[PDB]
Amino acid sequence: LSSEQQRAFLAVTQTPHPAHLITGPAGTGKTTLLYALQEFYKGRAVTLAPTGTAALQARGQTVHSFFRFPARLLRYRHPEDIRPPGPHSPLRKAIEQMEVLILDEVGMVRVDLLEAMDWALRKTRKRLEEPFGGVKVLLLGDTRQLEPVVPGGEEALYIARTWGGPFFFQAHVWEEVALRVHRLWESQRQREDPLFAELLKRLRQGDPQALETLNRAAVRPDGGEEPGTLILTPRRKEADALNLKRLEALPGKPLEYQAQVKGEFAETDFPTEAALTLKKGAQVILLRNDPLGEYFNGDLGWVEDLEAEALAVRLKRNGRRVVIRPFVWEKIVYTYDSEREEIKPQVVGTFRQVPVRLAWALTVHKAQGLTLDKVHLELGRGLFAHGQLYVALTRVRRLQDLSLSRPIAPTELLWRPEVEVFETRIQEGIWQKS
DNA sequence: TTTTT
Ligand SMILES: Nc1ncnc2c1ncn2[C@@H]1O[C@H](COP(=O)(O)OP(=O)(O)O)[C@@H](O)[C@H]1O
Ligand SMILES: [Mg+2]
Repeated sequence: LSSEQQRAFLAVTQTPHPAHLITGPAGTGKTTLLYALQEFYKGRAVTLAPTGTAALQARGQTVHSFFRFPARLLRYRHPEDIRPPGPHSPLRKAIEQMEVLILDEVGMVRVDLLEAMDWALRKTRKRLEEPFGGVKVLLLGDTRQLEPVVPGGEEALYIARTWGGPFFFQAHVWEEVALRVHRLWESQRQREDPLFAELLKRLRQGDPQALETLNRAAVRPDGGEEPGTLILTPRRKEADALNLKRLEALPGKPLEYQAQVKGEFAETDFPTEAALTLKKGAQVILLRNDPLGEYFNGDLGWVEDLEAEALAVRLKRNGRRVVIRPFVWEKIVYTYDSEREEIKPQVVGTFRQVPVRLAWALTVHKAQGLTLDKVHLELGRGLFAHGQLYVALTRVRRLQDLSLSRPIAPTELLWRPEVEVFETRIQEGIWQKS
């Protein structure tokens, strides 16, 4: 509906050039424009996103769940990690007929995921000569929002010598196709609070005086119990503690879903709580996709019935009831063996638990992309990722709806240099690799 | 530290 939305819709549908990017600050309407691209490209297009919450918000699915990529480092063009589907599988028949791939929240898309989408699309359509196999890809997202996640294994050494960085614009595909950049400026999520919107405009460039304005405006440590509030917190275990304190305020019998952890599985890598106490009405979020498709990762809901090795959840999207059973997680580490310059994956331990965690309080990574009614930001040991603070402050429409526990220190205004070179070289309208 | 199955 917006002008820059309508002009970005046209610049993307009216030209047959693949590799477009529609970027802009948070709440400018990228994902809403995607809903319009979906109506334009009905049935011709698949909508993907890197995260489960962002995928549901965009009315699509995660990139891994579509291509069936393993949840590990997708080595460059490596047939052990990236594998094309079967000769007459229904996945194959979807890649072949499709012509548009809409990829939302492109900023959280790690370079190895994008480079795997390229190769996977080349091999299945057997156009190994053409980027993305001839699919017209439409990227949407923001690079000043959260960076892609890199675990401290040899994966970070593999990424740093094959791409030199984890961001999607460091993928080697951009040396074969130029990326066309369309920009949105005027904010729509915060169209009601213009000064909140422009406070957030100067915060995304890191204006320090625009931050002391924030610390005296929106600090209400008591902000965590006004009903209708969603608590954002950086670290997962911090969210566990806040979740349980709200959980003890419900008049139901609790169930303790003890996890069967095994092998060398660290506690810091725990997807959900190990003990995971849950009551008959708790607000949960689902962490794994249903092999039958009635629920997905990132699905918010509330418990209705819970039992020994299963429980039922009312999903908030469709208002329907699902029953979840314990999925099994597994930890992958990358070992340098043999004394050859090739690393190889290994599984060192499993974590069998019900794919559920409480969601009175959520991480910030699972909040990116969402429009929330009311948010309280509880800073634990602090901010550790790039764009993590900007994401937590932009989920609301009015400042009135945002709450801080402590005043932010400029200490927490992280920033990557790879992003500034990108944001500077796309001022021309194009990105082809340096 | 955080995501993805
Ligand atoms: N043209 C528009 N008119 C009215 N509201 C809009 C418009 N575009 C977006 N919005 C609203 O702004 C909110 C944020 O939009 P969203 O698509 O999330 O932007 P982004 O994906 O860039 O964060 C949504 O709740 C939506 O209703
Ligand atoms: Mg969005």
